[PDB]
Amino acid sequence: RRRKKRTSIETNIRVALEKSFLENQKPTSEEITMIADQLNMEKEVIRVWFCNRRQKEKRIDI
Repeated sequence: RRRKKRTSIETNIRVALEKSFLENQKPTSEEITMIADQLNMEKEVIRVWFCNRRQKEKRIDI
């Protein structure tokens, strides 16, 4: 019943998702789970946000 999810960009999840990459860049299926447990994130969101950060790591628009 109670999943614990969010699909809205708020400055502290955008940074905690951006700095997750700067530690390990492709940590994918296992790390998406561990990052969502730390706050209260959706996982469709982590995989999609991490796919867009993949081609613009530390470039212009993050």
